Order: sequence, then C-alpha cells, then structure tokens
Amino acid sequence: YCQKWMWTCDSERKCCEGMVCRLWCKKKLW
Repeated sequence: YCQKWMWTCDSERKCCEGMVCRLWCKKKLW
C-alpha cells in the first residue's frame, strides 16, 4: 500500500513521497 500522507509503514511498506517511517508516515507540513 502506498502511504498518502499520514499512514502506517511496514518493513515492506516504504512511505511514499519520501516520508519517514514512524507511527505515521507523513510530511510535516507542505
């Protein structure tokens, strides 16, 4: 699954758009 803004990451799942894996992968603001 691709992470659209704050979503969950896995060892497989890498958070799209260059978001860091944490509780929620998200970009911090625009």
